[PDB]
Amino acid sequence: GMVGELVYGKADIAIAPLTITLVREEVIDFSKPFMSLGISIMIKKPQKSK
Amino acid sequence: GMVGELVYGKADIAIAPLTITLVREEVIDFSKPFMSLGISIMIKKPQKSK
Repeated sequence: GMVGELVYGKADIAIAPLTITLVREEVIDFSKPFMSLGISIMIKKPQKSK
Repeated sequence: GMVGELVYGKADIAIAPLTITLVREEVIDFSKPFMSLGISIMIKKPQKSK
């Protein structure tokens, strides 16, 4: 994937929704967060007539 | 303040609710965020009556 192209030299930078994990930080250097997020819930409105 | 005691060698690390700003990143190495936050709103408890 994207991280791999950075480690093996097939690219010089990667910009995308890349999750800041420790397993990746060991091999590459991340920038500070430009978009903070977390797990959240998704449902209908609904609203329906009830 | 705390950032000063790192640049001047009076301390070895600063662990605190320290804002990750650009002016501070120029003089000290920040770690990744241990606690994401942002500006919010605070109001009273509504519907107290009656």
